Order: sequence, then C-alpha cells, then structure tokens
Amino acid sequence: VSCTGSKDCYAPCRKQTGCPYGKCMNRKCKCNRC
Repeated sequence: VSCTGSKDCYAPCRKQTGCPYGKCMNRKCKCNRC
C-alpha cells in the first residue's frame, strides 16, 4: 500500500530499504522490505 500523509516517512526509509514501496498502513507507518 502507498501512503502520502505524514512528515516524510517513505523517504527516511526508502534510503534504507530502497524501492518506493512501503508497508505503511493506517496511521501506523512502516516502510517496505526491499
């Protein structure tokens, strides 16, 4: 699932994980596992 409501989540993680994907669900963020 792709999110777009935070203070730069997928970013700080994308650096670590990579791919633009993420496991962020609900008001509970959680980048993906690339």
